[PDB]
Amino acid sequence: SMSNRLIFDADWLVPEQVQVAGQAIQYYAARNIQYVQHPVAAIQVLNVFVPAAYLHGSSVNGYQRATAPILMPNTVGGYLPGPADDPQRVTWPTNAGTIQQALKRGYVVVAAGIRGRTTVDKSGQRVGQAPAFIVDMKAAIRYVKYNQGRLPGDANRIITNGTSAGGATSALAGASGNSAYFEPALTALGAAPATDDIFAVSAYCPIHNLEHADMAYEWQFNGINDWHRYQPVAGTTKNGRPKFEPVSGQLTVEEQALSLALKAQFSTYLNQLKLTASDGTHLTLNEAGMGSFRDVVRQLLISSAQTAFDQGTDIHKYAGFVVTGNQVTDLDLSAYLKSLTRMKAVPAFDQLDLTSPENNLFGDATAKAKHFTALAQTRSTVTAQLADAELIQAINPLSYLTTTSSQVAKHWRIRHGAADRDTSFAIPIILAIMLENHGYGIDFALPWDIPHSGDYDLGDLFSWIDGLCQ
Ligand SMILES: O=C(O)c1cc(O)c(O)c(O)c1
Repeated sequence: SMSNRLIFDADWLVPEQVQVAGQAIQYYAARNIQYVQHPVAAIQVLNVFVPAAYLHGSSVNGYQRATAPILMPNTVGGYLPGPADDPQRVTWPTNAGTIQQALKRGYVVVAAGIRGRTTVDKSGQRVGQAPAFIVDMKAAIRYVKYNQGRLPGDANRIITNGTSAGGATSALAGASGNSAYFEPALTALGAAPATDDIFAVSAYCPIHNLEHADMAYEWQFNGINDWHRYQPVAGTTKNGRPKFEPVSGQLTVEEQALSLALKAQFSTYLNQLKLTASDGTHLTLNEAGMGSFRDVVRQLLISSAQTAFDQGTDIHKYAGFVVTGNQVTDLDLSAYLKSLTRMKAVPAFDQLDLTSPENNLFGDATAKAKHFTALAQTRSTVTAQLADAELIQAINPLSYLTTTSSQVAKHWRIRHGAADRDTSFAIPIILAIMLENHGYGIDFALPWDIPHSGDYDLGDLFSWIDGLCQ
C-alpha cells in the first residue's frame, strides 16, 4: 500500500560474514524489502548487502560508502522467476558465490527478486509473463536510485549482471533506460519516483532478439541434422536444482526444409541492420549466407582459440582449426559447428506447437503461450495468436539502439561461451557490433570451450568494473 514509503533505512542492516578464498568477508544485510507499493507476487522483494567497512567509515578496494559501485545481479533463467539472491543462499537458482566475491571487491550488492513466466498471484492468475521481468528489474533500479545516499553505494554506478535470460534482462535494463513504454506498468506497481537508467551492463550469453533468433539459429546450424539437448528427470538436488539428462534427435524432412528458408531469410535481416566493422565496411551476407559478417564470427572464434592455445589448451577438442607454428591461422567454421553440435530443433525459439520458454514468455492472462514471428504463426500446429508487436520490440535490447526511445548505458561487457549453443553466436555478436557502431563502450568475447553459463570470469569482470569506477 501507500504506507510503504519505499524509504531505505540503514538501521535495518545487520552484521554477517562469509568465507571467500579462505578468509572472512564481513558485510551487513537487509532482506525482504518490498520495493514497490503494490506488488502482485511474493517474489517482488529485494536484498541489500554492504561491505562492513562502509558502516564504519572505512574503505574497500579504493571505494567508500558514498562511491562504491552497486552491483545488481539477477537469478533469472529460462525466463522463469528469479528469487532475490543472498551470499548465504544455497537453494537453486543462486549466484551466491558471485555476491560473496563482489562484497570482497567492495561492491554494494542489491539483489532483486523478479517475476517470471510461471509466476501466479494469490488467485492463481498468471502475472509474470512479458514484460514483467524487465518491469521488476526497473522497479528495483528505481528503488535504489530513489534511495541514493540512504542506501550505501553510488546510485550513479549501478551495474547489472545476469546469465542467459538473466543476461537479456541485464542488457535490456542497460538499453532501455527511462523508456516511456514501461511507465504504465511501473505506475500500476507503485514503483519509486526515480529514473531507471544505469551505469554499466554485464551480460553472459544474453538470450535476446528472440524474434530473429530462429533465422540466426538456422543460418548457423543448417546442414547439421542431428540435435542434442536435455530433458528433465524426476527429483531435484538437496538444494532444489532440477535434474536433467542428454537426449538426442534428428530433424524431420519438413524441419530440414523449414531450416533452409529460415537460413536464407537471415541474410536479408542481417544486411538490413547495416552493421559496420571498425574501418567502416558494411558487414553482410550473400544469398547463401557467406560473407564479411560470417568472417567476423569466424575471426572471433579464432581469437578465442588463440587465447586458449596460448594457455596450453588443446584446441583440437573441436574440429576445423588450422594451427601454423604457434598461431591459429584459420578455421573451417562449418566443421567447428559440426563438432560443437546443434542443440535445438526447428524452429529453435518460436516452436510451432507453442512449447518453448519463449512461447510461454509471450503468453498473457488469457493465452498461456503465443507466437512471436510471422513464420511460426503461419506454420502453427496449434491454435495460436501472435504477440503484440510493440511488446516484442520493447523487450529486445536491440530496439533501443535502432529506434531511440531511451537512455543507454555507456559501458557494456558481454560474454558468450564458444561452446554455448543455446542461441547462434550471431545473436550476441549483433548486439556487440551494434553497441560499438553507436559509440558505446563494448568489451566482447567468446570464451574458449565455455558452455551455457555465467560468472566464470569474475577476476576479469571485476577488473573491468574497477577500471570504470575507481
Ligand atoms: O536462461 C536460459 O538458460 C535460457 C533461456 C532461454 O529463453 C533459452 O531459449 C535458452 O536456451 C536458455
